Amino acid sequence: RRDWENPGVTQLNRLAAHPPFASWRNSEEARTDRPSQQLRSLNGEWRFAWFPAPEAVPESWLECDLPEADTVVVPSNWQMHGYDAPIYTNVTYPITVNPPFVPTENPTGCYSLTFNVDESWLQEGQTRIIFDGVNSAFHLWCNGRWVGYGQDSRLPSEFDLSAFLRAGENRLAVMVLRWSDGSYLEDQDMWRMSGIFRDVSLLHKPTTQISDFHVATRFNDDFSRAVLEAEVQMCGELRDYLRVTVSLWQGETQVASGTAPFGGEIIDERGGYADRVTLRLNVENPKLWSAEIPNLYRAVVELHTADGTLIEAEACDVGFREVRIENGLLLLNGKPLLIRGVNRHEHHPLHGQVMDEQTMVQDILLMKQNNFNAVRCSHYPNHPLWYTLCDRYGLYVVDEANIETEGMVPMNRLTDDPRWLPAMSERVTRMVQRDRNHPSVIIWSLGNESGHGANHDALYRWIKSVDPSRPVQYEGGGADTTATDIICPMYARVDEDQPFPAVPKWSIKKWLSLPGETRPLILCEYAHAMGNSLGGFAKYWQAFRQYPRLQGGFVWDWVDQSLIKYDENGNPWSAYGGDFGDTPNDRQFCMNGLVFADRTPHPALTEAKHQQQFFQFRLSGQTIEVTSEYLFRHSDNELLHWMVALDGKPLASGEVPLDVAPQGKQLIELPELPQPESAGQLWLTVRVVQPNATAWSEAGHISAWQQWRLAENLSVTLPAASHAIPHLTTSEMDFCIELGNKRWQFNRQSGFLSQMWIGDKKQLLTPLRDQFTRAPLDNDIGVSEATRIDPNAWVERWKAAGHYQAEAALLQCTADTLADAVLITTAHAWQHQGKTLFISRKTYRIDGSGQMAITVDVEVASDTPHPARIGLNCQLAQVAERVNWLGLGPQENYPDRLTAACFDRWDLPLSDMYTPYVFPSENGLRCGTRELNYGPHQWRGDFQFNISRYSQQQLMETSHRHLLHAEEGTWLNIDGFHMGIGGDDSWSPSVSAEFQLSAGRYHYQLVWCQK
Amino acid sequence: AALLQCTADTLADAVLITTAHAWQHQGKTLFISRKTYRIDGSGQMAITVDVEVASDTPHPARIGLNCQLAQVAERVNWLGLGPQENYPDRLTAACFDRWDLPLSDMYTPYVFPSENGLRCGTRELNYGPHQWRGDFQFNISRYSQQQLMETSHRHLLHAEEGTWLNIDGFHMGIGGDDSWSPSVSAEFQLSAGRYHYQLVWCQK
Ligand SMILES: OC[C@H]1O[C@@H](O)[C@H](O)[C@@H](O)[C@H]1O
Ligand SMILES: OC[C@H]1O[C@@H](O)[C@H](O)[C@@H](O)[C@H]1O
Ligand SMILES: [Mg+2]
Ligand SMILES: [Mg+2]
Ligand SMILES: [Mg+2]
Ligand code: NA
Ligand code: NA
Ligand code: NA
Ligand code: NA
Repeated sequence: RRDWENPGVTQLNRLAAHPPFASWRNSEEARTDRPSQQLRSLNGEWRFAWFPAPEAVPESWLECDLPEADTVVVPSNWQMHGYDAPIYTNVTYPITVNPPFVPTENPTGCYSLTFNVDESWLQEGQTRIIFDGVNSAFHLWCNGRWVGYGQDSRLPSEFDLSAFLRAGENRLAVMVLRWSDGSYLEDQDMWRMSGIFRDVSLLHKPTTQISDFHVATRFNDDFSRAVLEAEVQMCGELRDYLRVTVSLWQGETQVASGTAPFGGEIIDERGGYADRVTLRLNVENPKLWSAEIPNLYRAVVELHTADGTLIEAEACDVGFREVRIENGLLLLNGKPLLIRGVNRHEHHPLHGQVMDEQTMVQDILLMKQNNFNAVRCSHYPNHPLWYTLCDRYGLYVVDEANIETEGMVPMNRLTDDPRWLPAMSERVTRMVQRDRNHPSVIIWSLGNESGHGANHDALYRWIKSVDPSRPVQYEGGGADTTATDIICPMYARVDEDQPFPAVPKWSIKKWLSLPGETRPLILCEYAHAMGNSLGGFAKYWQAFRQYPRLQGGFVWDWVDQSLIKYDENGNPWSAYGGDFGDTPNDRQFCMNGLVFADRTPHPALTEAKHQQQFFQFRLSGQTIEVTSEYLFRHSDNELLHWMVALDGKPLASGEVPLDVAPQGKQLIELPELPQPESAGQLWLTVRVVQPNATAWSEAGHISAWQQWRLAENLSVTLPAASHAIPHLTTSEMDFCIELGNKRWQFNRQSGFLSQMWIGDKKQLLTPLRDQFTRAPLDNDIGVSEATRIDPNAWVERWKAAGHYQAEAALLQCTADTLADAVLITTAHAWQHQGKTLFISRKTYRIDGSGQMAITVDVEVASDTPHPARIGLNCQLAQVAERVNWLGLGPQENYPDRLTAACFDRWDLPLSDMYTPYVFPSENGLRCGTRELNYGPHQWRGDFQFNISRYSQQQLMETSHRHLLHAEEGTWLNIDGFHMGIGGDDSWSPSVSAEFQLSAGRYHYQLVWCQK
Repeated sequence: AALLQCTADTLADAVLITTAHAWQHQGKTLFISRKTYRIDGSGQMAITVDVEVASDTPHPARIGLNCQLAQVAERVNWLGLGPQENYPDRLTAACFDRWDLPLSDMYTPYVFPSENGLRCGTRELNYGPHQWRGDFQFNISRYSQQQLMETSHRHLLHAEEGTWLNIDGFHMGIGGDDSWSPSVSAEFQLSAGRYHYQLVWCQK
């Protein structure tokens, strides 16, 4: 009687969902949130055996352990144990789309556990087992006898084992099916795994117990008073001597407390709930909760007798906060929020989708450290501990039901079918009943990518009836449907409309003012951070700050979903789509994070931190104006740190303490700054510093910064002409310039500098040539594949145009002698099938001081896709340990993603000039560089550059960063101009026009020499 | 305009004059203009300009060259944006083509005299025996920028000897969102710091 193929059966004998319980038998333990004797963990070593289908599971297993089984750790994903491969598919379902049927060959994981139960647990009360997460459906047996069934991989399933357990040894048999009808609602773009991946527990409750409690906090207009309302429901024998006492604790203090017997108010003609009671406590001047200041209280619910005997007690942290959308704005405690959020999948590079406290806290610290204040549980309820952490550390959470069917056609084929209303209903209602008490949860989401069906509207209204305290949102069907309180598009651009039929993505600014529209707009996903991305990120924030109703969004996404594999030698490397024999697979589309699977920041994370600062600065002569973007806190743990520097050389500095009220401003008068003398550019740089360490930050943590170009002094005193003069030698094949020790050679057959010498030492391994292409970035490739080509993607437009295989034809190559320098003039014409794509005219001027002045002037056909770049490149022979440059840094920065970078003198090891993106591509570029120093070399001008041991060619031919091999020497890419990286989304041209090399005619000048 | 350098060299087929000036005011160096004139066998002068602008001096109204020509022709022919006066931030209506008009139509009789008649995106300009080629903007009339800024009414303007030529490699926008406060959009402000344009002067 196949239950995994019937959307009408989502469980069998499963107990009701509810807030986190622990059944303390001591109120003091409850208040202090200390471990509970009535809550045992069944985590550890279990017995596991894999099978090709449930029909292959031998009966013996139900009562007797299979010897063929192995001992494995639980929770875990059997794919991670190597029992079968984890699949990575984006939209296209991993199985054949034929609801509600699943493959006959359904990987079945057989988990078993022998453990014993204290005799005292069976002498009284209720003993139940709790599975926080089983992917994707499963049957449970206790001591050979069958208990129940459950579906929905992201919420806990609980069963009453009281009548199955015996004192002493007991055995659990858990048959977990990888696929099930529930899989139709679990089509998220992530690795497709299975098994018991979340904690297993054993909870003992009294017979007469607390079965549920709801905490609510309502305030007066100025939040000076608040009423805490606690609705409590019980089970078991009802008796008058029964009582419930809800007490509110602020630390060791008891702010309020109320006691009352069961018996609710009259609700209808039949009376009221005799098995419930509501307590209402008053609270004067409550400490409000926010991501800024996570002020919490402790609510302790006690079930006892009138004579004072405790029966059992439950509790939870309470955060006094009011969330409401009013007059088009999302208000948190009366103030309009600006969501600096990010989407976060529960992913571990080694543990699969199994979460642990440590990984969680880590992520949370990183997030807050990079100025994030909100997170979206994309796309399913998260592990229970997570909400607890966000509560205490301070993070606005979007709790999202486990429902995605993006693979269906049309997308709402299931969500609009009343036959599936039941399955969906439970994934929404059970989430609410579980997490509704967490203050960090400020918004409820109905799921992800599932079109817009009636079911969504029905469930939308349910939440609104059940819990008025939180707004509901859903992006399906166009982001502004009748099923959402917030216009929550995903990847809708700032100024550009994407008029798709039925579900267009309007410019977020245009969206707010559409006729009739009045809701607040917060993108549920934006700034696809896939690889070298996040370009144009600053534009979003510029807009968020200017438009009251543009209240932020959630970046996509937090961490790369890469898994660790090992080569023959036993070395670890990051793997993605297909790397497990999984097929069909979606390449590297599972890696869209701001950090690598091991939580190592990507360059882009830094840009995010900067744009999401909570302190804005403006400069007016001598005064720096600091404006606070906080809504509640005062800048009581910050001090401004300034410093003036002439092209890297510091001159003055100081530090003023910050005393800014939320929303307020503070003026800082810098002392008569040092009057520069030497030629150069003076740069004022301010940094906000947190002197004291917090719960999430180290001491001296930097929360914000900003630069300003002070005065400038154009150098007029041109160089003192040296008396030496370069000598020009002429072959029929070469032009050789010699000066003292240095030797220059221009191959008259190419028109390029083929070699240089500093003594009997060669300097180049590859001629110094022009370059107009780049190792395609993920954003340049989009969804274009080997067999399926997307002619629109930048990479394809370039390929087709012939940029990647252009033959450089020589038009001219002459040499002349001047009063004090040799002058080589070149001129090339890159073409493809006749079409002249680029023309590069240059003039090299080597003078007495031994400096080579390269002047380039390029032309680009006004009918050939704009080049990825316009510069020069060559393979240097040396391999130095450091790289020093005066320009934007220290981290990788590109035209459309360089706001965070600062202008100064930077020095780093050659390796840090290379960004280890799992999928290799153009990287490590640094813009606005006036001086570059590598080995004996020094390049001067106003260029961009990237320097590493990998050629653009290798990079574009290599698929994984671990297959990259260092090459002889160091590859230098010096660009006069570089196209933006884009990133508004990674599946369609997303580079803003102002960042496209389209000028037609470009000009840059370089000065090569020996330092 | 202080002279920093002015040298001449001989090449395999052309003379090469290199200049470099530093416009200042009370010590402060406002602009630096490096140029190289290349007159070759075909008798064409190739002027290559490379200007620098102090990143702390109000963005210049323009970046070009000018001189008072001796001739006074009846027509003006150019390949670029026209036929009417057009500026960077107000040239959408103009079309690219070959335009020919009488010298007078290259002057806009605004009652209150000011910079006028500019034409952007010009690749070829023909006046009298002259022809200028490149990718510049220009305005050509019988009134000097100086007279124009010293004169209050268009009827007090007197034609001057010859024809004044203003060839800009870059011209700041005219603005107009309102006429009582800076109204020129940032993208139209000569702020790049370093500019570069090239011209070819010759006889048609
Ligand atoms: O990067 C692709 C993304 O597309 C979004 O629409 C979806 O909600 C995400 O879960 C992910 O699939
Ligand atoms: O989620 C929105 C989009 O995400 C992309 O990754 C996918 O290739 C598209 O087909 C669409 O699903
Ligand atoms: Mg079922
Ligand atoms: Mg998806
Ligand atoms: Mg900025
Ligand atoms: Na806003
Ligand atoms: Na993705
Ligand atoms: Na402070
Ligand atoms: Na005037």
